[PDB]
Amino acid sequence: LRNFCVFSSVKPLDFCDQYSSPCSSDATVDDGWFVCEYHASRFFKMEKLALAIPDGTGNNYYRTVGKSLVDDKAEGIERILIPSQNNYETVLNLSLLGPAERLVFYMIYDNKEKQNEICQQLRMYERFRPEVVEELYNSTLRVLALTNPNESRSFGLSVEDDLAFNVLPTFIQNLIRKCVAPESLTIGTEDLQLRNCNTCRITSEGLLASVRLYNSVQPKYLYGVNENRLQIRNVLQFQGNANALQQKLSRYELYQINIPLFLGKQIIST
Amino acid sequence: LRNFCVFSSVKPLDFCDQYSSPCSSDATVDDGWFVCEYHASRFFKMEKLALAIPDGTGNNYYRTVGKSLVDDKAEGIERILIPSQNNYETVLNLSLLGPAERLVFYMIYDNKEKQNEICQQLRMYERFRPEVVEELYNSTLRVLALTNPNESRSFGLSVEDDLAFNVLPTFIQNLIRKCVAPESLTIGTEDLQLRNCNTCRITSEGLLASVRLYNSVQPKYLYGVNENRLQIRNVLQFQGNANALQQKLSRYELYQINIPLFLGKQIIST
Amino acid sequence: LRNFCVFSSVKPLDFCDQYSSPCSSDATVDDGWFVCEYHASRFFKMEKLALAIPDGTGNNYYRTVGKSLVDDKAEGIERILIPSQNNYETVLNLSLLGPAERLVFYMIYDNKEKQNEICQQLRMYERFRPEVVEELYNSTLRVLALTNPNESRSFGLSVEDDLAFNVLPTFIQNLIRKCVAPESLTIGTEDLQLRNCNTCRITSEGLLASVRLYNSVQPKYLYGVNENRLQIRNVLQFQGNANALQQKLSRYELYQINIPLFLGKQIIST
Repeated sequence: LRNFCVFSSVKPLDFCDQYSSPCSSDATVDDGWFVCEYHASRFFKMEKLALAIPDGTGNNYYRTVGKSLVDDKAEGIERILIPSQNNYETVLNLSLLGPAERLVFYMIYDNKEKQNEICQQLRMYERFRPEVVEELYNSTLRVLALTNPNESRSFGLSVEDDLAFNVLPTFIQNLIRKCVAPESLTIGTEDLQLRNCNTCRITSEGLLASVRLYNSVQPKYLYGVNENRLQIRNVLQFQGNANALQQKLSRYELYQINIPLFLGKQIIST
Repeated sequence: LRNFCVFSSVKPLDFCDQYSSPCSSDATVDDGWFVCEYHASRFFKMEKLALAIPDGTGNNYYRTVGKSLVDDKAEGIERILIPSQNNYETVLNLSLLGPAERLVFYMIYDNKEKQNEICQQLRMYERFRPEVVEELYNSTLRVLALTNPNESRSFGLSVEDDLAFNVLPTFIQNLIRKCVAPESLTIGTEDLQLRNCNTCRITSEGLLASVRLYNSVQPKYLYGVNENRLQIRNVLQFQGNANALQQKLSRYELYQINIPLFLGKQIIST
Repeated sequence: LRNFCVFSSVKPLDFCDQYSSPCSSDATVDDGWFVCEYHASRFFKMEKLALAIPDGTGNNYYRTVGKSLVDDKAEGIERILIPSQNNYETVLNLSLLGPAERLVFYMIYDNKEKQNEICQQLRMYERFRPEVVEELYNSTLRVLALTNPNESRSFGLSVEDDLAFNVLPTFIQNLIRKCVAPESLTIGTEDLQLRNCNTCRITSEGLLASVRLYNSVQPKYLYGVNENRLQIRNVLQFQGNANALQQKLSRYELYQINIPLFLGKQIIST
C-alpha cells in the first residue's frame, strides 16, 4: 500500500480526469494510524508527534502520540477529539459531507444498514465510471483489514473507562491506542513515568480533551481564514518595548506549550 | 556411500522434483559419526573437532571430539547433549518433527513397535511415489548396519556410568564413543593426560554437559534470529576505550574458550 | 496472489535452498476454491469440473463442481469428502502430518489454542531461517481473508442439514459452496433441473459421499503404487474376444461414469 490513509480512496465520483488526493506527505508511511496528518487534523483535530524511549546502549524505541489542536476556550462537542459511534454523525457532520466520505465514515464505524443504503443509492453514478463504489469499497475494506487483531494497555483506573473503550469500533480502538500515549510505561523491568497527570479522557462519547490546558499550537493544515470579511472582537495586547516584554529571553530554548495526549498505562512484553 | 549422514535419506514424501538435503559438506567423509555436522548441531547440540596425537617420527593419529554448544545458562533438559531411550522423545520433540525424521529416530533408538506403526501409517503416501518408505527404510538400515560391532574405553570410575552406557542403543553408543574424547589416553606404552578434568557426564538420561563451563562459541549452523521481533532483556556492557578494554592484547594468539567433551580413559592396542 | 492454494505456503522449515511446491497448474487461477486440484485430491478426495449454463444468445456462465474420488467399496470415514471440525483431526491424520501442514489445518478450522501452541513450539526453528512461522502465518491469514463474506443456497429440505452447514468454519463453508453444485438452479426467471437426485450429503461430520454410486474415475494425482510388493486378492475378469466384449461399441461416444457432487438448490439474483 503506497497510501495508508483510509480517506485517500475518496475521489470525485462524477469526473476524475486529473485529481490529486489532499493527503499529506506522511500518508505513505505505515505508522499504524492509517489516517494521514491532514485528515487527522481535519476530522479528529489532532497532529502526530514522535516519542523516543532510550535503552542505555544507544538505541531508541519510537512511538506515536497525538497532539491536541483543541483550544482551552472550546466547549462541549468542540472538545471531542475522536467521536464514538453514539454521536459520530453529529460531531463529524456527516449530512454535510460528500457521499464517498460519508460511506467511508459509515464503514469505519460499522453501520451495515447505512453502508448498504449508501451503496444502493450510489449505483446511479456507475453511468459515469464503472468503479464509483467498487474500488472505493475494496480500498476501504483492505485498509480496515489491517486494523483487525504480553503487551497490555489500560486507559484509566475506573471500570467505566474500560467499558467506554471496548464498545468502540476496531478502527477507532486502533486509532485511540496509537494516538494516546501512556502516563506510565512499564518497559522490560522498569517503569518510566512519562507524565504524572493526564490530558485526555475516554467516555461514552469517545476520546475528549477533558483538561482545559492552554494550547499555543499553530495548525499547519487549518490556518486558512477569509481576510475579506470584517471581524470585530475584543482581545488583549501587551504595551511595552523589548525591556518590558523581555524579548531578550527569547534567545533561550523555548518550551513548547502544547497538549500531547497522555492517559493510562502500557506494558511492553520482552 | 556418498553421504554417511543417517538423516540424509529424509526427503519430502509428498513431492520431490528438486530437493537438496540440508547436510553440510562434512557428510561425505566417513569419520565414524554417521551424522553430519549440521544435523549433529541441530539435534545433539555439538560440533566436530579434530585431535592430533604425535608419535615422535612425524606422523599424527587423528581423532574426533565433540564440541559442546550448550551455554552455562542452560538448565535441565537444555543441558542434555545426547538423550537416552528413556527421554529421547521428549528431548528431541518427536511429535513436532515430520514422519520421516520421526521414523529415523525410532529406528535409531530401536523402537520396533513405533517403527511398525509409522510404517503402516505411512503407506497412504505410496500413492504419490512408490518409494516413500522402502528407500528410506533401506538407507537407514544400511547406515545403522555399519555401526554394529585390545582397545578399551571406560567412561568413569563408577559402576553406574558403565550401566548407563551399556543400556544405550548401538548407534547412540557409537556416537558417544566417537564424540567423547578420553581424559587420559594410554597409547602404546605411554599415558597422555589430555585433560585432568571432565566436561561431560553419562547418566540414565544420556550424555549431558554436566559441568557449567563458560561457552563463547558461535554456532555456524544455528545463528538465525528474527530481527523483526523486539527483544527486551538486560545485559552487561563495558565502558572504556581501547586502553580500558586492552584491545591491543588482541594482537596475541587467542585462547579459545570452548567446551570439548572429555570423559573416561582409552586404551589403544598395538 | 500468483498462487491461491492455501497449502502453497507450506515449505520445509529446516532448509529451503531449492524447493518447489507440489501445487498443480490450476493453483494460479482464482476459481474460488483456494485449494489446488492436487491438494484437494490429496486431502478432500475430489477433483474439479466445469459446468456451463447457456443463456440463449451464445454466452456461457461457468461454475465449479466437485468430482468425487470415493469408490463404492469405501466404508465409514473413507467416504468422508470434507471433514468437519468435530472429526477433522482423525480423518486428516494431523498427528502424522508435518508441523506446517498441521498449523495450516488448525488455522483453517479456527482452533486458536492449537494455533498458539504450534506457533510457540515452532519458535526453535527460527534459528535456521527467521521466517519459519511469520511468512507462513501471514500467507495463510491473507488466503483465509479472501474467504470472509439476492443469491441463495440451500443444502437440503431438512433443518438438520442447515444446522450442519452453518456450524462449519468459513473456509470449509466456502469450499463446500464452491465444490457442491445444486440439483436445481433457479437462474433469472427459470429453473434448470441439473439433476433430480443427489450424490452427496452434509451431516454433523461434514460433507460425505453418502450415495454408494459406482465410480470408474482414474485419479491423475493419486495413481502411485508400489510394484515391488506382491498383492494377492481375488478380482473378476471377462472371457471372450471383441465379439463377446462388444469392443466395436467403443467407437461411440463414451458416457463417463463419475460422481459429481449435487445437492440442494441455488438462486442466482439478476
